[PDB]
Amino acid sequence: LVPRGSHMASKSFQLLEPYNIKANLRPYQIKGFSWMRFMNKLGFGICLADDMGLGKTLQTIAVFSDAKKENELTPSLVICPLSVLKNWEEELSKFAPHLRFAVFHEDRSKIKLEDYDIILTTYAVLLRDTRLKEVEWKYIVIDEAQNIKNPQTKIFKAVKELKSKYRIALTGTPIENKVDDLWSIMTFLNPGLLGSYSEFKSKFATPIKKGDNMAKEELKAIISPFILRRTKYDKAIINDLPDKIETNVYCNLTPEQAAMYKAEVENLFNNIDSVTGIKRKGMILSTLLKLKQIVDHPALLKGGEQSVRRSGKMIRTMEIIEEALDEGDKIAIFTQFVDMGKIIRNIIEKELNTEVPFLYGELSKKERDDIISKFQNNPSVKFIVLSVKAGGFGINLTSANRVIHFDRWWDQATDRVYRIGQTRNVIVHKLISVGTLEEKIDQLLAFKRSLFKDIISSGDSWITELSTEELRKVIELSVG
Ligand SMILES: [Hg+2]
Ligand SMILES: [Hg+2]
Ligand SMILES: [Hg+2]
Repeated sequence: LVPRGSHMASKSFQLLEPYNIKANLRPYQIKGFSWMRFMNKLGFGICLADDMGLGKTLQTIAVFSDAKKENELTPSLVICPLSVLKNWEEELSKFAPHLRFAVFHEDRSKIKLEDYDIILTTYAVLLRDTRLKEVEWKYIVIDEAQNIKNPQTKIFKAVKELKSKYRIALTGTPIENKVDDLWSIMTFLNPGLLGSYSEFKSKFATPIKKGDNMAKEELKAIISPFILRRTKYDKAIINDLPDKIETNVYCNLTPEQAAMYKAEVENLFNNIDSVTGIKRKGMILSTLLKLKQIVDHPALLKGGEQSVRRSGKMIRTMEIIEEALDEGDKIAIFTQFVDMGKIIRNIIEKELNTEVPFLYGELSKKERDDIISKFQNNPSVKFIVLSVKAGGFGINLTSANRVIHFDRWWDQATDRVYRIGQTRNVIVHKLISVGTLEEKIDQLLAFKRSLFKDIISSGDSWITELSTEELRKVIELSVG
C-alpha cells in the first residue's frame, strides 16, 4: 500500500509545541504541524495530503494557533466545501476556542473580515465576489477535502489571485491522475514554480500519463519539498494511532429531501395534539423512521430514481468512499434499512465497476458466510454493505480499514461482535445530516448522558418520550 510523501526533517527542526490547543497531537501531527509552519515562515506554500482521518485540520488548527502567538494569523482565510464547513467550526470552537472565526456565505453584508482571525468559505462563494480580494490575508488554506473530484477551473484563477502571506492545501492522495491538478495546486502554493499550464501538461502530463517514469520522477523531485503526506498504513504511524478513530461526516440535504423533511415534520404535529398514549410512541417512532429514510434517500419513499444526486448522504458517502479507495482501504457501510442498502450497493457497484457484497438478515448462513468470506479474504473486494438488526449473527469484519455509519448509530459490544478494529486499526465515519434530528440528538446526548448512558436504551426508543416542546426542537428541520 505504498503512498507516502517525504520531505526530510525528522531528526531536528522546530518541533513546535502546540499553543492553546485542547488535544494531544500524536507525534506525527506535531511534526507536520511544525513542518508547515516552517515552510510558511520561509515563504513557501505546501500541500498536506495525509490519509483522510489523521486530522489534517487539527494540524492546520495548530499551524493557525502558533501563527496567533506570533501575530501572523489575523486575518487568515479557509476555503472549504460546504460539507466540511461544519467539521471546521466544530474544531476551531473546540480545540482553539481562543480563535475568532466566522462563516462567509452569500452576499457581502456585514464585513469585519480584518477584525476576524479566520473566516470560512466555499469555492463558489468566491467565484462571485470582490469583497475578499481587497483583504490582505496572512494565511489562505484551500481545503480540497475528498470533495467530488473536479477541483480546478476558473476557481483557482480566483484564489490564485488573492493576497496571502502563507499558503496551505489539504488534499487526498497525489494520484498519478491528479497530475493536471498538481500544476494547479503547486502553482497556487508556489506560483511560477511550474511555469504555465500549457507548458506543464506538454512536458509533464502528456508524457507521464503516456508512461514516462522520467518526467515523472523529475516532477516528483521538483515538488517533493512542498508536499507532506502520511499514510494510515505507515508502520511509523500505525503505532501513534488509536484502535479506532471517530469522525463526523456532515452532508447537506438536497432541496427535495429538505422539502420532504419539513413536510413529514408538520404531518406528525398537525396530527399529534389529538392522539396520545402508546398511540403516540408508535406515531412518533413512525415519523422518525421516515425522516431517517428521507435523509438516506427519498427514493425510499417517493420511490423513483435511485441516484446519487437525490441524496446528500449518498453524495458525501460517494466522496468519502472514493478517497478511502484511493488510500487503498477496504470499506464497510452499515445501514439501518435493507432497501437503502440495495441502493447503496447499486450506486457503488455501478459507479465504480466493482463488487459490493451485500449482507442482510434474511439470508442463509451459507450466504452470510460466503459474502463475509468474500469480503475478508478477497483483496479485490473493497466494499461491503450490511443491513443487519440482530446483535450479530456471525459478522467477521476484521479486514475493514474503514467503516461508515450511513445511519445514525445511537455499541462496543456490537463492534466487538462484528470484530471491527480487532486486528487492524480502523477509521469510523458517522454520517450526519446538518439541521436534522441526526444533528440535534447528537447534541442533546453529549449534553450529559450521566442520566442517559446508564439509564435509557437505544436511540430510536426514547426519542419518543420527548414532550412536544423539545420534540419540535430536536426533529424540527433547522436551516437558517
Ligand atoms: Hg498535492
Ligand atoms: Hg466552507
Ligand atoms: Hg444528508
